[PDB]
Parts: sequence; structure tokens; C-alpha cells
Amino acid sequence: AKVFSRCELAKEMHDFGLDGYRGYNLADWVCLAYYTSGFNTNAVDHEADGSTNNGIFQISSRRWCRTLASNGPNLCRIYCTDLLNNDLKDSIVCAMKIVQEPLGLGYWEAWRHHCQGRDLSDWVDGCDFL
Repeated sequence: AKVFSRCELAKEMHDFGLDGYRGYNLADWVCLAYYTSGFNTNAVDHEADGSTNNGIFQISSRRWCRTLASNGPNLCRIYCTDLLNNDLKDSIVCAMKIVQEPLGLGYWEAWRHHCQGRDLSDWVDGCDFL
């Protein structure tokens, strides 16, 4: 239902206060979204164990959100399908809870494999709102 451009997404995330949150800057978050969902707020990925990864940050039904038949701790206290909204707020809130765990953004494979260990300033370069 919505695919953000890079700077549009950066602007929304800046509005949500993610620049510097838990020591990660805006670029970290933009890079994460790109490599998890390609900036698609409606993305769903179905893993081999049948769990789902959901929304802009590809949040997992095994731990963080609730689906039926795949019961779990549902730590964000939210149906998975509610993380598929055009409005980012619930995905943001849930990602914030995830990054409070010891790994931070290292919890995402996509971030470890494409964003960590790299200069990411490119991801926010040229952005009008800044």
C-alpha cells in the first residue's frame, strides 16, 4: 500500500526521533529498511518454519508479534498484520523495543550483512528535509 523513497523515509524516521536512538543514526535505520523490505510497508516474508516477517522492518511472528497457530511470546503485543500499515508508528514502536535488546540493530541479518561495518552516510545524503 506504500513504498517510500529513501529521503521520504528518512524524513518520517526523523519525525519519529530515531536519529541517535540507542546510538544509531538516521542512516542506520534507512539502510535497515532498504535491505529488509525494500521500503515496502506491506512486505510479508514466510520463513521455512512457517513464521512470517512483517512490514517495513520485517518483524518476526515467532517473538514480537501475534499470528494464529504460530503462538509465541508476542513481545510487542500486536497482531503481525497491524505491522503492515502505511503509517509506520507500530513498526517503529516495535523496532524500538527490539533494539533495546543487547544486539541492537545486529538482531537483523539484513543489517548485519549489508549495513554494519560500512559508511552509511550515503543513505541520507542529498535529503532536502535536512
